[PDB]
Amino acid sequence: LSEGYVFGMGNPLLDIIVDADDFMYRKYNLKKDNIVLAEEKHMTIYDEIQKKKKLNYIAGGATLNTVKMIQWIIQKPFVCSYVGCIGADIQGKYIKNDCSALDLVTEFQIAEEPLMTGKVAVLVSRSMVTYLGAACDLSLAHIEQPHVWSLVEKAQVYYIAGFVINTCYEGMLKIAKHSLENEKLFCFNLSAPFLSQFNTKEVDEMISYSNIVFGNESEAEAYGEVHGLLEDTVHATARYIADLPFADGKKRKRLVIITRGKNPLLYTDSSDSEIHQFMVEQFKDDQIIDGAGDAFAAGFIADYIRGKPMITSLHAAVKAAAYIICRSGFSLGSRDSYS
Ligand SMILES: Nc1ncnc2c1ncn2[C@@H]1O[C@H](CO)[C@@H](O)[C@H]1O
Ligand SMILES: [Cl-]
Repeated sequence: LSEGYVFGMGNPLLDIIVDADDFMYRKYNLKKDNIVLAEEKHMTIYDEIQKKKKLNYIAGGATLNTVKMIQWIIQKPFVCSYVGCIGADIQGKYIKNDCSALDLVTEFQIAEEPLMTGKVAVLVSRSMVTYLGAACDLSLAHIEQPHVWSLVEKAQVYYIAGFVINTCYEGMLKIAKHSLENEKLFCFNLSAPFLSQFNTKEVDEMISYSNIVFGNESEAEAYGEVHGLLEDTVHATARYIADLPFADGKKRKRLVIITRGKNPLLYTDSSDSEIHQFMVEQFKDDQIIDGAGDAFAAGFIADYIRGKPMITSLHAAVKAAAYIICRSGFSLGSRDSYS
């Protein structure tokens, strides 16, 4: 694989992990394994957890996690590229330097001060409260820059999470149109149930440019519900997404993979009339769907773009998620300790 073969664009966020008290979940009305965008009623959570001791700071972002692990798996330096918007703060410096350590080529945009780098309150006891911050300032102007668009041009594989719809939809759309036009591999993730509910137009449009669509059970149920797929919603959703017309009208295979936690994941394509089950490895009160979901995408892509068949890539996907599960959160340790 050549340098900058894989391109990613998303929201560069700093994960603030803290052992949360029981009242925290009731106080801010947080559910299990869920992600919510920080509203006004949530804003006090960031000062509240900052008083806590033993705070752990990890470079996050759905797309960034996937891309940097793909880079980590392939081992060859500078194969992956990433674009996002951080703030002019120490948090942005932490994220930037964490990418350079992994030999990840980046072209970060710096938001206008005092807009700080986005952050995610990770309350473990595991719920997430997300303040996008500077990640919102990601603009088409920064992307259309010569030294930035060069990374898009040189890439043959793209990964963009659905989260980027809230921040820079116009940017991800332009990259998607580029990918389909040049017959490249565009990989898309449903990311969160609320995206299919409140941004249905954006999701379906992105699907029309996607060669591979990632998602989980809850995202599929929300997507199928908003599309009127009532009976056998999950199975109907995978079929619906797989069979949607591509935006250029050309006939090609779109792959759809739906994770279902500890239960068998589903996969199918446009030319496949059957929806296949895939048995997944069991763990100790943990699952493939979640942090691990981003790793699942990374593990699948890292092998699939290197010629590995569907089944083999799925095992590589489970392997990648199992690695993140075995560790505390999304942190990439020694490469030789990955087998
Ligand atoms: N709105 C969001 N946009 C992009 N990434 C997010 C968002 N919310 C949570 N994440 C990231 O998702 C990961 C967990 O799957 C964490 O690294 C976290 O930073
Ligand atoms: Cl993202």
